Amino acid sequence: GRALRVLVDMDGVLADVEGGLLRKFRARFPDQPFIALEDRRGYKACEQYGRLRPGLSEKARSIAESKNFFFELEPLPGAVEAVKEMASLQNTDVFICTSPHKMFKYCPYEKYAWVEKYFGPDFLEQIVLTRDKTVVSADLLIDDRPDITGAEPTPSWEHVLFTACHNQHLQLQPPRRRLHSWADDWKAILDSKRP
Amino acid sequence: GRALRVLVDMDGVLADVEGGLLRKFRARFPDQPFIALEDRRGYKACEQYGRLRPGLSEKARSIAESKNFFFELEPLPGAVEAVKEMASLQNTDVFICTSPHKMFKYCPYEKYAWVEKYFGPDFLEQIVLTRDKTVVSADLLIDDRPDITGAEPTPSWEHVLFTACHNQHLQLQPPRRRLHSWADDWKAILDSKRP
Repeated sequence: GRALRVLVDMDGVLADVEGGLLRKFRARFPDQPFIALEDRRGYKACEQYGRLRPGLSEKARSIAESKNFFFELEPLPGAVEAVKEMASLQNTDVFICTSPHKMFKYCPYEKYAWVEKYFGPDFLEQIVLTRDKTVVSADLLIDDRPDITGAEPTPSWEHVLFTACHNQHLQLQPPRRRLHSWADDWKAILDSKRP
Repeated sequence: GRALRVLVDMDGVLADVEGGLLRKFRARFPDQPFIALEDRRGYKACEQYGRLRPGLSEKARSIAESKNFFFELEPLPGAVEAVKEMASLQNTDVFICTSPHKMFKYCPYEKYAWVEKYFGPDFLEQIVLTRDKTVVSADLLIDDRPDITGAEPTPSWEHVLFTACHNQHLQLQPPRRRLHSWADDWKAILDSKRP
C-alpha cells in the first residue's frame, strides 16, 4: 500500500539551534546582553536580538553563519531515537526537509554532515533542502515554525508544530496540532493520517 | 489564477557538467584515455569511465568532487537568457530542482553560488536540493535524465528530457517529449500545460 510520507525539519526539532545560538553568542560576546530561551518569541532570533540592542541582530547572525555552527549543534532529547524508529515503521517514508536559510557557505554542507553523523550515510538520500516546503508533497510536516510560507496556498501535508522556546507561548486553535516533544505520542499523530 | 510551476534541473540543462568534467579530466590526467562527449552514453559518467579503464571511474569522480568543479561550470548556450525570460512570464513560477549527488562538501554551496552568479541573489530562494524529484509537486520537470527515480511512482509533473550528449541517442516514444536545446520552442511546451 501507499506509504505515509512524513517531512521533518531538522532545525529546532532534531538539532538544538536555539541552545547552540545562545551558548556560542554568550561565549563570543560575553559583555553583551542576550536572550534567555524562556524570553525567545518568534522564529526570527536575529530580529529579536536587534530589538534587544541595535547591532545584536548582526552579531547573532554572524554566530549562525560561522563555520561549525550547524555541525556542532546538539541533538534534541529523544530526537535521533524517535526518527530512527519512525523511519523503521512499515508504510512510513521519512524525509528531512529543511532550509539552507540565506547562509550557503557552511550551512548546507554541515546539515548533510550532521545528519550523516547521527543517522548514517543512507539517510542523506532523504534530505530535501528548500526555502519553500509547500512545494513538497507529503502527508505530514513536523517543524518548529507556526506559520506556513511558500508558493502553494494549501499544502498537501498537515502541519504539526513542534514545541520550541520561541513558539511555546502560542495557544493553537483546533484542529491545529502540537507535538510537545519527542516523548509525546508522535505515533498517534502519524496513525491519524493513515487509512 | 494558479501559476504554472516548472522545475528545471541545473545539471546538463543550465550548467555544462559534461564539458567541465571532460575538460578538467584531460588537464589533470593528460596521459589517460577519456570519453569524447559524442561517445557518452547514460547519465552515469563515472561508470562509463570505469568501463573504459579500471580506476577511471574513481578519477572522474575525483574531478567532480574537487573544489570549484561546480562553481566554474560554464552556462549552456541560451540557458541563462531562457530561464530568466521563463521566470518573468506571467502565471509561471520557476524552481531550480537539482541534486547534491553524494558530494556534500563543495557541491551544494557551489550550486548556490553558481545560481547567484548567473541569476542573482533573489533566485536562490527558488532552489530545491533533493535526490528525489518525485516528491516535489509541479506541472513540468525539465532535466537531462531519461529515467524517473524516487518515492512517488507517478509524479505530478510531466517529465521533459533536455538533450545532452549522454541521452541524445535515445529515440523517445510519444507522448514522451524532448527539448532539443534552449533555442528550441520551450514556450510551446509550457503553453501546452496551461489551462
